Amino acid sequence: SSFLDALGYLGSLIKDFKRRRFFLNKAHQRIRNKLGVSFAERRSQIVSKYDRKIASARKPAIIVKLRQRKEKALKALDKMRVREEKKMIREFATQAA
Repeated sequence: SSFLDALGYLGSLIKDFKRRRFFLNKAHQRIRNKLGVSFAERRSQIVSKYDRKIASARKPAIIVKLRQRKEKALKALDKMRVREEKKMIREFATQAA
């Protein structure tokens, strides 16, 4: 009987399990939302910055170099996005482990 009425301790402990998991999930989830919004705004900023010059360039070398610089910036930010997302998945998996 000492064990049996000590067996109830499962309920609180499993509640702590599922609850703390909910805690970790929402923490990672807001991390993901924040970083995704970060990437989207970085894109919008860079594309607007380059399109302001693209709108009135009308010179082949200038417009082509502006497009090259914009594409390079987008490629760098894109590498950032992909490495971030893969490492975020790996991070959340490490958390769960």
